[PDB]
Amino acid sequence: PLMVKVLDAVRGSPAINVAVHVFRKAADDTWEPFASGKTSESGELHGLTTEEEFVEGIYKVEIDTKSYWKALGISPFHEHAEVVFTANDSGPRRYTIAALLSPYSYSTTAVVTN
Amino acid sequence: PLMVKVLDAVRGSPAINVAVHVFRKAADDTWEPFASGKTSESGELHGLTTEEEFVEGIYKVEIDTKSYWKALGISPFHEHAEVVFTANDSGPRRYTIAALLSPYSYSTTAVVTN
Amino acid sequence: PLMVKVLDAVRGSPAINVAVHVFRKAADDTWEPFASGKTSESGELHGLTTEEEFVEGIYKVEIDTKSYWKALGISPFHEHAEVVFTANDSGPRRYTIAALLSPYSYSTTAVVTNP
Amino acid sequence: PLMVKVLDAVRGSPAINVAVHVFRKAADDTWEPFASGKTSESGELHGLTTEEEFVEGIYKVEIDTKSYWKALGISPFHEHAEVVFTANDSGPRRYTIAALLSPYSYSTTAVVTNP
Ligand SMILES: Oc1c(Br)cc(Oc2ccccc2)cc1Br
Ligand SMILES: Oc1c(Br)cc(Oc2ccccc2)cc1Br
Repeated sequence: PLMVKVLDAVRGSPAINVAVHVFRKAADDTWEPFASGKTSESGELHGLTTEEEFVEGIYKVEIDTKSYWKALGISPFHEHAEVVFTANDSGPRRYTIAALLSPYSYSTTAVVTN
Repeated sequence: PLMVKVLDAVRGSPAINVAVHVFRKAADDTWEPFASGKTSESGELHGLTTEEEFVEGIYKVEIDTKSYWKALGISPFHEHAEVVFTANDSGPRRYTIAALLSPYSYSTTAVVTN
Repeated sequence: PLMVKVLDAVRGSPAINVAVHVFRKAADDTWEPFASGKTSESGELHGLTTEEEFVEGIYKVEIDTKSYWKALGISPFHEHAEVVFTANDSGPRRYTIAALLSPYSYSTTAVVTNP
Repeated sequence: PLMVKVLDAVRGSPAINVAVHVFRKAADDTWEPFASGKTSESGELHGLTTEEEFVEGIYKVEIDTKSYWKALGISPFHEHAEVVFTANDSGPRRYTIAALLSPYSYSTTAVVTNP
């Protein structure tokens, strides 16, 4: 039900081998590790979770943008990019979290479909 | 070699049934019609052209954002969104032109891969 | 009543010395040149027009993004960024057209206020 | 030396009365509260800090986008928009953190200048 896609606005390409960590907010308000991976050659990260595991809750998707830029020899502004949202059962079932990266900027959108 | 994808930042969804017109710049500097279609349920428009037809040149992709918003009962700022670029044979072969739409704003990126 | 602001997303700075050409759609559907200038050290372009001159119409603000990236010796994707909109059709408004630039991407937004 | 500016992409206006909380990473890796305020009628938040107070560190600027969309009675996707960055590590700089907001999307950029 959850896919993360990362794009590079400098080279006009997927952002490949970018580390992505997903956390679920626990009852004590701390962020607990949920799922993680690295984006593929298409800039996409599939198979993070299952419908069964992805219960309603607040999730954080952290994208390691700083390591991405450093590997390209480019000095970036952000330590990482966060995307924090509520999964809701009465909305559509599938969530794509997309991020478009520049050294000093990023944009993020959610594409939520049934 | 060319795909157009349109997303709606208000509803967090593909932008469906959006008209898209592609033009190639002619030798006299006018824009000649090249290809067109409407985005599908996925917000994507495939099959606009073929490798054979898509020679190097300056192309314009016009996205009918105004009709999109009006159909949703929302008053938009832009008459349309243009994306104007050079197709180059010595870059990667496949071009995705993506646009993310808001009533008073849009962003566009190119994802160019081999 | 019309201001254009351009930012550089690679450098995290104003985009300085960016050429901007404004056109207005004429009675015969052609784009007539309306005003032009370059962004300053703040990435802003002021003084393009006056409240008297800036009548109702369809305007195109062409931002010469290719010349900017290339004048910096970078090879960008877009020829330019065009922002096309109806203005002043419920009476005079003030418009800021903002653009944030990357070699293969740009974002634009409008801030519209009523004086 | 720190300014936060927030714009509304749905209305084409400044995003007014947006709550912003700034944190600084402490020696024990926790986020310590640093400064907070709300955007004005121009969508700008000035006066958060001083050049003396704003030392080297890792800062998080949390923009309370959910409260903004909901205080307007809209149901948005994000809880907030967080912008996390190292500041002043080559000496004092001025930072503008800009955010452009839509119910299911936001963009952020930094403008960093050397006084
Ligand atoms: O498949 C996609 C998606 Br979804 C978004 C996209 O563009 C953006 C991603 C993040 C923020 C803004 C635009 C490009 C492609 Br190709
Ligand atoms: O003064 C500004 C700034 Br700074 C950014 C701006 O546009 C953007 C803000 C955040 C993310 C992308 C673009 C518009 C205006 Br008027």
